[PDB]
Amino acid sequence: SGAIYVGNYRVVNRHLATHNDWANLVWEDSSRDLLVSSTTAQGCDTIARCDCQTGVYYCSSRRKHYPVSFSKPSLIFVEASEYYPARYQSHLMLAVGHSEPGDCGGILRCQHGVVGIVSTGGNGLVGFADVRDLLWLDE
Ligand SMILES: NC(=O)[C@H]1CCCN(C(=O)Nc2ccccc2F)C1
Ligand SMILES: [Zn+2]
Repeated sequence: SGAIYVGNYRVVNRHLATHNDWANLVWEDSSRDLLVSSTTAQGCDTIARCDCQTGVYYCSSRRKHYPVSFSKPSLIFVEASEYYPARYQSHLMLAVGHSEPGDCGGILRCQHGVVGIVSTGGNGLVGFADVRDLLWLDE
């Protein structure tokens, strides 16, 4: 679990979104595993606007933050789950690191702010849904 709170927006993994998220829906994209909902309270997270490929992510299954080198956002095949059939997920970045399903939602941050959130993993890899191209999150 985990979310990004920026301005009047809440960013979560689409496969983990609540009834409240869907009733206050702003935008959702199955191919990216992202959903953004509106909030009443104001968010203070800073979204990074950069091409960084190094950062730090939070891994809930280990109660630790890990430094990672990650790939540029791209289409990556993702195995079928209870939430999606097998498909290409777009805007995904991989890194070598520990992840378990419950780790989705953990933030990845670089020096410039929030990069994205854990969305996939397994086999010693961790995949992150990029949020840096979503320029409208800021205003
Ligand atoms: N974005 C997706 O399609 C994910 C939906 C939930 C399930 N997905 C997934 O990768 N599970 C998983 C398994 C082992 C280690 C880490 C993991 F995140 C895929
Ligand atoms: Zn950066």
